[PDB]
Amino acid sequence: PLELTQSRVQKIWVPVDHRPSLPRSNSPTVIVMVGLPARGKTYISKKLTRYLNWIGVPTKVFNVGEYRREAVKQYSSYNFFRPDNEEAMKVRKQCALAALRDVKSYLAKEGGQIAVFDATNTTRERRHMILHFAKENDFKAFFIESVCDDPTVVASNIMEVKISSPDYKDCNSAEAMDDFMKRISCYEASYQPLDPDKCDRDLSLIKVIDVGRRFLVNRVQDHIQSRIVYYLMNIHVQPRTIYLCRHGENEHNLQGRIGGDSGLSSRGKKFASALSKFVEEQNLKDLRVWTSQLKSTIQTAEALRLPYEQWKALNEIDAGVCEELTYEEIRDTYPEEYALREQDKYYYRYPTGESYQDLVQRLEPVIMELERQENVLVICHQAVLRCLLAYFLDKSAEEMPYLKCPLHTVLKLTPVAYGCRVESIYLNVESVCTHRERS
Amino acid sequence: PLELTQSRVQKIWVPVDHRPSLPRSNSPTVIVMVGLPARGKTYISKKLTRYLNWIGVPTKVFNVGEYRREAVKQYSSYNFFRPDNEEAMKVRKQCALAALRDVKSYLAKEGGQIAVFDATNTTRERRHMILHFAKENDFKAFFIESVCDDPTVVASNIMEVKISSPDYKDCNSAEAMDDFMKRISCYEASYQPLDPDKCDRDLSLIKVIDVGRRFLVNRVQDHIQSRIVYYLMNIHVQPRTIYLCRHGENEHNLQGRIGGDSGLSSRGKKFASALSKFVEEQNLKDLRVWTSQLKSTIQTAEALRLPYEQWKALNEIDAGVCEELTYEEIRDTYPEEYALREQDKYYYRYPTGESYQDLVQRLEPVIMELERQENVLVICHQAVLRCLLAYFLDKSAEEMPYLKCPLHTVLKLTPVAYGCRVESIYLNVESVCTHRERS
Ligand SMILES: COc1ccc(-n2cc(-c3ccccc3)c3c(=O)[nH]cnc32)cc1
Ligand SMILES: COc1ccc(-n2cc(-c3ccccc3)c3c(=O)[nH]cnc32)cc1
Ligand SMILES: O=P(O)(O)OC[C@H]1O[C@](O)(CO)[C@@H](O)[C@@H]1O
Ligand SMILES: O=P(O)(O)OC[C@H]1O[C@](O)(CO)[C@@H](O)[C@@H]1O
Repeated sequence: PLELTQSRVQKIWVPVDHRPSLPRSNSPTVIVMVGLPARGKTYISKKLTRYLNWIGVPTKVFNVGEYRREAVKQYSSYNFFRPDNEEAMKVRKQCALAALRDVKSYLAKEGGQIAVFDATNTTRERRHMILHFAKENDFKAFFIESVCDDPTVVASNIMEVKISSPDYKDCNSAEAMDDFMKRISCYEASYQPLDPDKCDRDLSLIKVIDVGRRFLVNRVQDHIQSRIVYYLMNIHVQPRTIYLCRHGENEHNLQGRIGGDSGLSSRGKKFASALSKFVEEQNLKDLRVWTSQLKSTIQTAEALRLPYEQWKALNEIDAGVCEELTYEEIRDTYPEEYALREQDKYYYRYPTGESYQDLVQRLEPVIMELERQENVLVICHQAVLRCLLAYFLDKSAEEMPYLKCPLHTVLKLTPVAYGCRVESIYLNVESVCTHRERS
Repeated sequence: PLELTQSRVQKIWVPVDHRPSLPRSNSPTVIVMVGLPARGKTYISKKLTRYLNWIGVPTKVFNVGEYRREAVKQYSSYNFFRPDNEEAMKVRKQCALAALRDVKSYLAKEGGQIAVFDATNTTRERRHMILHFAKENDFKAFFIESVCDDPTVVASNIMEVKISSPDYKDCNSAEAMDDFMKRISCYEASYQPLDPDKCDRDLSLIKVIDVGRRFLVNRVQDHIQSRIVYYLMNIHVQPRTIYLCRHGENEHNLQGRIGGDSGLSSRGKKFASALSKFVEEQNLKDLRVWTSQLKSTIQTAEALRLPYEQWKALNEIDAGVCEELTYEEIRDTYPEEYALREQDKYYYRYPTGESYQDLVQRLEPVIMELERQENVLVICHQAVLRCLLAYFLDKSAEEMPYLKCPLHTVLKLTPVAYGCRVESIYLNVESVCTHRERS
């Protein structure tokens, strides 16, 4: 016995399945957002979902407000949110129940692992109902409460993403701000914060206090909750810029060879000088510079005359047996391998090498550190850059291997609202094109 | 410009240092343990130090009680700890100040990065003094308080590691327990828990409540504090067993070839059957089985008839250009490389390959998951096993590449007191010997 076969795309050893003539073919989690409006619940929901999906955990946000915008006509005022508004209170409950119905369908019938229930969930009654829903559907419940009553932070959220909401199209900036403040007040009487000391002692929760200055963590049940908690503790909303680029053109680039540890070409050295001038012109307070352990990124960083840190995790995707070969030589020596990759570029593993899937797992610590840091310049490689960019730009596993990241071009990332503003800066130095479109 | 050279041992690209005829040649942290006696402060101190050293952060514990045992004669009773004991109170303060003096010498003059100050530090006055010491020496201060008043947990700590203390050699189990309870009571009046709400609002701290059921986290300043917090949140004291072994003997083992993805030899298949019988005889509640993505570990797990999980992080050390070669062929084709490895086995990086140092970084997520889990069987490879074992057995980077991990032998790890009890179980199946002693 013990007969195994290696799967063609992913290169995984599986038992040879000599299936007879008639062949036969862990618990999901509901993340409950808790808190008054303008407490960054949607910011947390979106960011956490972006991270979880990128690491390979299927996650989806269910925002009760969007179910409400669908059911109700155009928004008039805070009067809709009044506790004495009998009709709207019924509508709002129906919307929450409709979102939960879609949560059940996502987790039990669509292969989803995490459902982020993005609502106020400010009352114990609403949360008791969510817990009942979770228990009878065999879903785990994990609560994330954001507590911040700083008026500057509240006003900043209203100004950055609330006033621009479809609800406030007919309102001006000042009356949307005034309406939203009244809207928050509608929730303040009934608001029962999480109490892990007495009432919510058995609940799995995190209390994010004053934009992540302090945390109350109670009863973390599993791996995924522990990961979420770690992530929430590393992220921040301080202003910053992320610059991402590849090493300057190398000798392998000129020969159309993949992988290797070749040095900068004459043009690559020219880009490196151009990059130093660019960096200088950005006039950044304290820039952290990260490179791979491969020569071409280190030579590029050397031109900056700035301290830099080499990460083995930033090294280009390992092509295994195909290292230092041209794509023509890959097609002619390994035709089966070439066609398999073309068909499934994300999951395809090179023989004795890696997949984009392996890269994501390697780059997880890079992402966690990028979150912690304020200004960073990452000098890396084509496949590495695509992964990092897919995380920041919320791109799927399927689109990730095809993202355009040309040589001698800086990608300037500015975190704004619920994403990244991406600015491209070509440093006017010629190079070959290493981008290959799908077939 | 941009001229680099690759360092012989570690394979790091560095600027060619054309040093002239006259060549010229981040803040440490004091971790402050806080809490009454028998609160697992020494358990936390030792475990955290073991983890931090293993990941490459030089860490040392400074236990004030050991400075006291050195200054004072043999221990008589709790009377030494009385608040009205003027003389012993002076001695105890002197001991704390002597430990801090050694903290300063470790962090500022010995290249240490983290000093774990293991004492009660129960008063605000003592903590104010530690903060003053940290501020004037330019050290960061991070507080770890353990709060647990459960009498079962307190009694268990006294029974497991207190009664066996050199202090209680002349006392019997019952009178050591009675003396220790009186000793704790000496500290209870003056005890001022950390107050991150009002008084300790500006301090960087973690409050570990009821053996890690709940956590209060305030003002995490840097990377290392964030890592510590994550680690404390993943560890537990629930009873469990860790079984570690290599895959059954493979075809490359028979040929004396390194690396590769060869399958089990006839003896390797025999071990796999023997392992299944062994596993069955252990009568474990719920065993998690982990393998690498290499065929030989998967074939071994296949014999168990148990579900298993494949980790790419458990794949054997990458030998780069030396993969699938015998050691004789390495010495004859790459003599410089062979001698360099022999001289510096931990830091040595194989060309286009890895070092034991790279393995530790890869295995960090494995260690974190091993901590979270209760019963686990890890079927892996020689170098991978040495790293994991060095973490559990608190072995240095220098000794790690030489740890004996023979084939067809299970290493049964039982966490007891402040370490691991290691039991070896040879499953009576012959194999070749792949262990190579130093030169
Ligand atoms: C761009 O629009 C934003 C709107 C809101 C936020 N935000 C993010 C947090 C926040 C919460 C926990 C961790 C990190 C940030 C937060 C808050 O605690 N209170 C109000 N607002 C908040 C950020 C951008
Ligand atoms: C083997 O001797 C031990 C002595 C003490 C412990 N211990 C560990 C913790 C503990 C604390 C935080 C996280 C994990 C464990 C703890 C405690 O909160 N209160 C009393 N004791 C304790 C374990 C073994
Ligand atoms: O992105 P692709 O086409 O999958 O391949 C990535 C390749 O691109 C390069 O960065 C250069 O073309 C190589 O280092 C790497 O092998
Ligand atoms: O432990 P060493 O002697 O440094 O080398 C590790 C080698 O041992 C093996 O496990 C077998 O000898 C190989 O897979 C690996 O290359």
